[PDB]
Amino acid sequence: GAMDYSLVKALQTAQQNFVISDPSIPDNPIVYASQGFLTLTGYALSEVLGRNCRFLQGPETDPKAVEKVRKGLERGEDTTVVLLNYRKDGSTFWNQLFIAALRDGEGNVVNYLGVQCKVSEDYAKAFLKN
Ligand SMILES: Cc1cc2cc3c(=O)[nH]c(=O)nc-3n(C[C@H](O)[C@H](O)[C@H](O)COP(=O)(O)O)c2cc1C
Ligand SMILES: [Cl-]
Repeated sequence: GAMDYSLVKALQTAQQNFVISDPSIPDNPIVYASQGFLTLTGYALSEVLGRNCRFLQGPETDPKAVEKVRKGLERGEDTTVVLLNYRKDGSTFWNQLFIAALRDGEGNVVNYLGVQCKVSEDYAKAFLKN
C-alpha cells in the first residue's frame, strides 16, 4: 500500500509536484506530499499532512472548477482542471491539476493522487476557452 506504487516512484524520479490522499480518513486528507509540491506552494510538510488540499483555493478561485473536481471524485472519474491556487504567502498561480484514483484488485479506491503543474496565465485562458 505504501509508496510501492510504480507511478508514485516514477513521479518522484521525475521530480513532479504531487500529493497522495487517503479517503478512508474523514475529509480525504493529504498523507504524502512531494518536495516539489511543498516548494511550489510555500508550505512545509508539517503544514499539509492531515489537511484536505482545498486550502490552496481562495476567493478568486472559480467555484465551477472546484465543482468539476468534486463530481469527478464522486463519479470516480480521472479529472484535469486548470484553477487558481494560493501559496502560503497569498500569492497566486494557475494550477493544471490532474487527479486519479488508485484502486486495488477489487476496484476499491485506496488512495487518490494529485499532480500539480504550474501554468502561465496565457496557457490558462486558452485552456479555459475550450
Ligand atoms: C489527491 C488530491 C489532490 C488535490 C490537489 C489539489 C490542488 O492542488 N489544488 C486544489 O485546488 N485542489 C486540489 N484537490 C481538490 C480538493 O482536495 C477537493 O477535492 C476539492 O476542493 C473538491 O472538494 P470540496 O471542496 O467540494 O469538498 C485535490 C484533491 C485530491 C483528492
Ligand atoms: Cl476531497
